[PDB]
Amino acid sequence: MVNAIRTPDQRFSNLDQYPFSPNYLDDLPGYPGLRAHYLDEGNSDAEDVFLCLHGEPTWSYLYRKMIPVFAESGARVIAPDFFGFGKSDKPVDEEDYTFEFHRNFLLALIERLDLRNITLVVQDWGGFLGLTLPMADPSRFKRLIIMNACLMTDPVTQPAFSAFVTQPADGFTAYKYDLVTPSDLRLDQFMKRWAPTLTEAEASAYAAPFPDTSYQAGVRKFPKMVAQRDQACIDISTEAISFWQNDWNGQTFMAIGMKDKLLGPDVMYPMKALINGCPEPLEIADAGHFVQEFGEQVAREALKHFAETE
Repeated sequence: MVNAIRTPDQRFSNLDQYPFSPNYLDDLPGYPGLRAHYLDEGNSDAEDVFLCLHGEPTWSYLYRKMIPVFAESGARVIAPDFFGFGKSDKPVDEEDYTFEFHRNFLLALIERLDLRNITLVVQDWGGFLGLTLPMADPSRFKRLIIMNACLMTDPVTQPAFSAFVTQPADGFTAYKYDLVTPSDLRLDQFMKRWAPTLTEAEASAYAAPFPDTSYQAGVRKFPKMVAQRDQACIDISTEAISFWQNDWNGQTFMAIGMKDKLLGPDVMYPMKALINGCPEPLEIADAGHFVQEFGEQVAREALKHFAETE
């Protein structure tokens, strides 16, 4: 029912280091006629399940270095693409994209696949949305691996989760400007700017999902949602703080990309205090916003920390 377009499959012909088979879902409750892509790697009947959520403006490709490490530890890996990203259908209207549009999609995915013993792996929007999921069904979640992210609550409740929007000028201000203003937005270039270590092939893999601007409605709406938080988003995110502080009783691992001008130390330490039982954060000096690009390290250390308490 919701007007959407689909990226030609040929756009993903030569993906660098992405040998993962596609899986799709078009029968989701509340999303009729919308096909959703997701990766399901590792033992299908595995007990532990890593749920890797991507942010703005990437896709499951972002976890390409972490998936193998998780799979080889004997776990199942689910890395879905949000509507408007990767190989999932992309609604053409920005107004179709809301906080609950993406959040309800995650809940639908979880129930449809009946995922349990989940180790939530989040970052950026994967965290903004992902961190509000456990409180809706606590029994399905076991662990959490958090990288540069927080909760989209109001400024009074947590000034740290709003301060980065305005300052500094070369932080989120420069980020959002690069995404919502160009007539001809080239994500391969944006990524090389915000992830200086990407190779030419890896950068193009982030542009692959979008042939032209009409495919980028979800990409233009995400940054706007961080700056303009609607009531549902504030109430939901504010209620999540209470979950992480008093109700959370699972293992947690935190990694911070120190060179991140958006969600670095300024945001992560206040986040660590809110998460009950959150241990000392692994600081990755050379890492920026897209911490997953230095993902093999994070994955190994996380499994190490978790394994020690198994």
